Amino acid sequence: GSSGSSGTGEKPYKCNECGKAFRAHSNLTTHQVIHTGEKPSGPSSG
Ligand SMILES: [Zn+2]
Repeated sequence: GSSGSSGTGEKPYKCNECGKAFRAHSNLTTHQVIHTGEKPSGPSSG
């Protein structure tokens, strides 16, 4: 049998909208584009 695995946090960014995983932050934000909400700035206005 085998044993031994180190858990590192190299990919702290993980898009929880489509199912992806990046390394840097700039990459995530640039990908968040497609996942743009509807008028985020301000209240719900509903
Ligand atoms: Zn995504």
